[PDB]
Amino acid sequence: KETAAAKFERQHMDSSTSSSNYCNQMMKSRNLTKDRCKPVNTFVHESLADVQAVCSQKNVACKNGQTNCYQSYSTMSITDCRETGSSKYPNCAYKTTQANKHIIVACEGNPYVPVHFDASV
Repeated sequence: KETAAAKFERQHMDSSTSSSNYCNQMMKSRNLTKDRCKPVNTFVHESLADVQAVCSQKNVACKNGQTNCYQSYSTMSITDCRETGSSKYPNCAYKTTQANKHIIVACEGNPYVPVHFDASV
């Protein structure tokens, strides 16, 4: 039934790609529209190793006040998925926006790996 690290990979990792229909396909294929249309989500187009490496990079405060968040030293290729107004469950519609920004992830466990995508700056 998935571990926290595995869930992060399913919800936020897409190393395969470096379209306008991307989010519609991805949000559905990654099961992010089963219980409802997940409002917003971010996919990272970098290797798993490079993202896991962020856990040893810049320590920053998490949006929730916890101290286990880390910001990438280099910018990363990411895709932001935001639900449109016309989007009505179960036909979830999203706007695909590409960008190159630094990512902030929360890390936990042994091995210390990403378990939550906190923000992109």
